[PDB]
Amino acid sequence: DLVNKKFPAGDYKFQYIAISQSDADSESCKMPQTVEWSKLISENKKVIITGAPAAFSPTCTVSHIPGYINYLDELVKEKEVDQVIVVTVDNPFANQAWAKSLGVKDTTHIKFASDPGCAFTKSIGFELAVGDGVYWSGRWAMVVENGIVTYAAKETNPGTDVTVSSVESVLAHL
Amino acid sequence: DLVNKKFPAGDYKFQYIAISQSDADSESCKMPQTVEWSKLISENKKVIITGAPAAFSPTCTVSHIPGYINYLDELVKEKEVDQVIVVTVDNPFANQAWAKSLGVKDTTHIKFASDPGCAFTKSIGFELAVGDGVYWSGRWAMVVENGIVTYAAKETNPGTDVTVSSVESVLAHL
Repeated sequence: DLVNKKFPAGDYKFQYIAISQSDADSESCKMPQTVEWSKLISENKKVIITGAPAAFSPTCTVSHIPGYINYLDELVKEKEVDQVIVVTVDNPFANQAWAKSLGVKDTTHIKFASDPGCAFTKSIGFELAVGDGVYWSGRWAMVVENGIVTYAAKETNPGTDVTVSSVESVLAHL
Repeated sequence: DLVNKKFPAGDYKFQYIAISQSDADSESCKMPQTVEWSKLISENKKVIITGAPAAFSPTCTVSHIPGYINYLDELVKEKEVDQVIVVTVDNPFANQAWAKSLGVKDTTHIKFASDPGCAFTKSIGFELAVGDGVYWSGRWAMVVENGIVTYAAKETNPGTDVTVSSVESVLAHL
């Protein structure tokens, strides 16, 4: 378990695609950006990551994620949170589109990260096995302060559950 | 190469989620279904399969897929064609959703199939390498008649090009 040890950034990366009003005002059709995990973390005092099995799946779309979009405001401003990252292993175009259908207008404090082939997610033991060796993210949530993991929980039944991974539970540790 | 041999179904299976008119009169809110490639082909006299790299990505979404939906009707009523399968490595929920966004109303003759971990597309050699072990599908088309590949082609620059994989080419070879 990763609680209160260093954040194991390694050299892992992710890709999200920007979403903005101000840009919307200024036309750009977005291609994926690449962030180093190590870079994000050592550039922001306070980060929330949560993992989701599959973009557009009922559990993640109705029951898990919308929560974080709602509390985004309380998170950034009251709890001093810096970045909230949503993680799936789904392509960053499908993650951007998913982020949109959910109501996200601005990616400055919220980002929908790909973890290509679950590399990162596996390396912390928070993946979900789906068969013939294919790996999705689990449903989980993680809090990093100062470069230290202060919170990290995995759902036992991600398919259906959203509990230890829920923005509420997260807030409780904030 | 794959043309003129028997369809290399082996024992691979894909997943999809249904869309329907009769079940709007019935409001069933579906999960994925499994289909053995082999059975699909055995059950069917004429199958168009096309593979695309990334769900909701610009070439896939704009230049490529619409064609196959555009001409869904002539393929079926003037070209004897039983099924048209769109293949990605994306999740069935992200696929069904992409489908609906392209304006699909029923899965009777079109199906957005997931080939998880690129397993099937790797086995035929139509994969696209994207790094760190990760593979997306390439941009490809293929026709299979009475259990045999009459047509199989792959784009060289799938990121940009909609040619040999176009529904125009498929149509020309039917």
